[PDB]
Amino acid sequence: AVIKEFMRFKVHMEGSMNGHEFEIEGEGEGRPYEGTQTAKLKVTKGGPLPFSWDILSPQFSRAFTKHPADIPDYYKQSFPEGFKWERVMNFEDGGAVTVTQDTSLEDGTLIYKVKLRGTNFPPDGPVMQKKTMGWEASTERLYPEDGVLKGDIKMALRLKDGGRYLADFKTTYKAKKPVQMPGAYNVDRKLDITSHNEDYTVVEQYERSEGRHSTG
Repeated sequence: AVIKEFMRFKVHMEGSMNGHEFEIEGEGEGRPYEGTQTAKLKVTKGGPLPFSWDILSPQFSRAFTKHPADIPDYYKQSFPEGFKWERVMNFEDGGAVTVTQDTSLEDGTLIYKVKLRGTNFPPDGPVMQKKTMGWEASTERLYPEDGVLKGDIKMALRLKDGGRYLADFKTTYKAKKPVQMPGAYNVDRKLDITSHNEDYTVVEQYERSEGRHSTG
């Protein structure tokens, strides 16, 4: 009831990558039951970023995933209070990122607060040299544990040279009130940068995601 067929969000991120501090502010919109959303982000401090935007893009919205009727939606049920999440991203070349997020609702608008710390990225690696070209489509394997939902993703960034750059994502999602827990299930997702200015200080992105049962 609280999550309408069309919803907007506002987001603020404070982060650091290999010690370079930055801030991002943005706004987004989408269709939570259709699984689609777009966001427009601006770098407000530390721009232009000396690293790939692709590290940031998965940190900007779990209310917007399409679910079949028989899978309870952990995220939508958590409103109006909302949910938190905490993530580690471990990259194949030793780069590591921790992210924490709070999702709440104010005056009918979703409010996202993100903190990000990335370290140990090789100075000549694809992240610090901006050689990545977006994420491959992915499948997050979600499972319940003790009132929280945990997710694992094998993620891959495309490289400008045609190669790939792999990461493991581990996330815990925590509703702020009791909800009906789903069984373990999968979320298929595609995230794309759809526009940007020359130095990626203004960036638009789009995500489509849909939950489904595992086939085994």
